[PDB]
Amino acid sequence: VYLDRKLLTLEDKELGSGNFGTVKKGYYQMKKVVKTVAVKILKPALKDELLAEANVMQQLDNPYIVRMIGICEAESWMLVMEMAELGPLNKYLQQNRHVKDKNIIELVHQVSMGMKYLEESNFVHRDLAARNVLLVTQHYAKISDFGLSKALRADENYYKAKWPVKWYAPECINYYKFSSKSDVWSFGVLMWEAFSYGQKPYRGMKGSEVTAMLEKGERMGCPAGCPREMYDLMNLCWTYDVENRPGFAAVELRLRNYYYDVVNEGHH
Ligand SMILES: COc1cc(Nc2ncc(F)c(Nc3ccc4c(n3)NC(=O)C(C)(C)O4)n2)cc(OC)c1OC
Repeated sequence: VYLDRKLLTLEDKELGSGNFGTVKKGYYQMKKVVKTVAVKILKPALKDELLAEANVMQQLDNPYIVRMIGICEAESWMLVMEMAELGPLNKYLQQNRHVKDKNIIELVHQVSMGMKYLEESNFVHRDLAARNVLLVTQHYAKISDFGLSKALRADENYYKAKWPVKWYAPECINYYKFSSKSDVWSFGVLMWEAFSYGQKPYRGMKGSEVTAMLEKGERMGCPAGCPREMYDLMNLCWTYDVENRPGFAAVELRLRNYYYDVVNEGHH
């Protein structure tokens, strides 16, 4: 998990900013090859957040989840991860409005596979949104930003807690309870975003207005050109009662089946 600072090269080209510090592009010398990396570089709390994030990613091993290369203490604390070259899913779709329907289904299904793995691993993401799905290629998506993520206790299926309200299930808002099912709810908002080509959900509404809207049984409308089968899945993800809402196993299967229908139809 601990990396050799001299084996790491940093570019001055920035990928993002925040109170934590900056994320920059770089290269790390592996056993024989050079690997392109994204490096989170810190500006006590911030450090322990970083180490907790690192410790979560250290446990995870999946094609559809950004990999950690390791960590590094030097000028600042550094978290070195594999680079997703195409950037965040929302910005991508905003900038490429001609991405096809089969292709969006393919990506969101890839996210359901990453999330199925995380459910199986008993981790809650807690920040699953299109901004946190990074593209390796136009046909290869990975889940990132595990800064809010939690390993679940062996005896509990939920974690008890500024919040991204628009992606949050009622039980999170009302009882501060975050489970894989509440991640499923975010996945539904994430789906809406992807079929809206990266538009913010609940446009023009404040967090409390959204809460009031959902409480009243109201949901976001079908995005233009979204297949009814995919909008149905969004709504199913938006099931108020945690206990009736599907888990990622069922969600991923629904998406898998439908993608193969669209893959089949294309050939016909
Ligand atoms: C090539 O263009 C881009 C590429 C990437 N690739 C990429 N791969 C793996 C990663 F771990 C990674 N991490 C990362 C990067 C930046 C960040 C954050 N994380 N976190 C943040 O809170 C904000 C969002 C503040 O800045 N980025 C991300 C882009 O934005 C996330 C982007 O657009 C600039």
